[PDB]
Amino acid sequence: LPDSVDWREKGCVTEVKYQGSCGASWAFSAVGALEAQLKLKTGKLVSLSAQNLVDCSTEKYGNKGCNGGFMTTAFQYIIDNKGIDSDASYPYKAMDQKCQYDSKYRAATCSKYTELPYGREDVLKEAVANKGPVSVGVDARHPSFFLYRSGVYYEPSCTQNVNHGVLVVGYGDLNGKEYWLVKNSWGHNFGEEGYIRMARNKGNHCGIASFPSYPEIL
Ligand SMILES: Cn1c(=O)n(C2CCN(CCCn3nccc(-c4ccc(Cl)c(CNC(=O)c5ccc(F)cc5)c4)c3=O)CC2)c2cc(Cl)ccc21
Repeated sequence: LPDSVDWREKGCVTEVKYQGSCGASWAFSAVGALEAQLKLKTGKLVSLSAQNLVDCSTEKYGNKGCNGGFMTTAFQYIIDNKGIDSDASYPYKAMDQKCQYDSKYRAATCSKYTELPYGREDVLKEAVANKGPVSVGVDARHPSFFLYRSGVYYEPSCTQNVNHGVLVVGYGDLNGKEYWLVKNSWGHNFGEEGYIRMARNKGNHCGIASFPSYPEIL
């Protein structure tokens, strides 16, 4: 129940990445979540390969690389593959390539994941604070989202149907307006040094709590 959290303060969050024209938000959200679990378990912060997912977690996992995917099935891949690579060994090139996974350069591992219940921002607050950063889908289809610079983001035409993957690294409030602290993979020059604060407890605003999920290492 702590009023506000920020996983950057605990050293569990990597640099803000840049997905470019390639629509791999799902991959970045997934690697982002795990990065923290890797830090909580081993004390090391290393950026995990988003490309490894784009190239290797494909048809079998209902994913289509640069044309979208799911964080849930990405975790499944990492479990099935018994590991993921470091971004340094398998870097991001913003396009669909052949699977080039090398276990020699295995950076981390995943044991299971957990899909949090639909639209429950209270449960999402619990997970974020107790378990760590949570991969979520949101409705980023509107210009206001692209244009976002600062403060608590609220779009009245935003639906609960999610198309874009992001990572909830914290929560809190600004002048009474509650927010979710979301790391976005759209470069450092998006919003607040690559982050966006989005309205919290305003009826699952933009589908933030629609499909939340987090991995775990054991
Ligand atoms: C082929 N295949 C699947 O597609 N799934 C599933 C993959 C995901 N699940 C979970 C449904 C929950 N959910 N519903 C709606 C929207 C999202 C969602 C969450 C985050 C983001 Cl970023 C997005 C956006 N993704 C896309 O727009 C997108 C995804 C894939 C793609 F190819 C193109 C676009 C959606 C979600 O997770 C259902 C079926 C399978 C499951 C099994 Cl056991 C076996 C084969 C499967």
